Amino acid sequence: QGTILLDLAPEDKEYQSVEEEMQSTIREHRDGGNAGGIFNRYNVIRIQKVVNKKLRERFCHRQKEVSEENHNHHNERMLFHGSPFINAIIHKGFDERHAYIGGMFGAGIYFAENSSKSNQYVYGIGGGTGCPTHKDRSCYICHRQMLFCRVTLGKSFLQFSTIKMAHAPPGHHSVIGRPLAYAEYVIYRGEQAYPEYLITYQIMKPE
Ligand SMILES: [Zn+2]
Repeated sequence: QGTILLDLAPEDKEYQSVEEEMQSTIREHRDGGNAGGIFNRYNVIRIQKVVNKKLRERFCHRQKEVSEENHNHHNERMLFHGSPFINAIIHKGFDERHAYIGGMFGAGIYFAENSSKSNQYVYGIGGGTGCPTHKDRSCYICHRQMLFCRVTLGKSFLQFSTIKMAHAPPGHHSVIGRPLAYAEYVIYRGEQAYPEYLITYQIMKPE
């Protein structure tokens, strides 16, 4: 009835692939490192595949609906996600009723093609107050977690603005904020993402 976490072995292609996506999509942030910390590399502690029958059924069911509405293309992408909700997501799935980033009049679940972007939201908006233990947004000690996710984008609506909506526009299934400094991918239904890989990691302190 629950989630099985399967550990990948570091010598497997699949683990190496996930780390490669993670390490290589790091970019400099306009922050100067304030929200996510100062680093140019991660220390990857563990990578786990999340398996949950119920999460998978909801994802696959929505994926078929999107294909039908999108000339038989679900338009799936692998994308990164960071939020303080990681533990609830791997057990309960993504839930849009948490409007982590939007607000009390905002909506949408955010993903990034750049892992360093997702890492800014691991402790909250603007990096919250940092790690629970040390209250350090730039903690090199505490193990952080993020997700590398299957995301059903369907027909994406592209925008280039400091604006954001509370649903996808007519005909569409996701919203892309284009560079902004980096791209952001927004979906408005939780069943449009599956939390494939759970990455446990530290940011590294430069020498
Ligand atoms: Zn800490």
